[PDB]
Formats: sequence, C-alpha cells, structure tokens
Amino acid sequence: XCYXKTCT
Ligand SMILES: *C(=O)C(CNCCN)CNCCN
Repeated sequence: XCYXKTCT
C-alpha cells in the first residue's frame, strides 16, 4: 500500500 508513500 502506498498510502502516504508508506509503500508497505
Ligand atoms: C502496497 O503497495 C504493498 C506493495 N508494496 C509496494 C511496492 N510493491 C502491497 N500491499 C501491502 C502489503 N500487504
């Protein structure tokens, strides 16, 4: 998930 550039 890139939800806040978190790109997990
Ligand atoms: C979120 O985008 C992640 C994939 N990592 C980013 C680059 N491939 C997939 N979903 C989160 C992990 N379960």
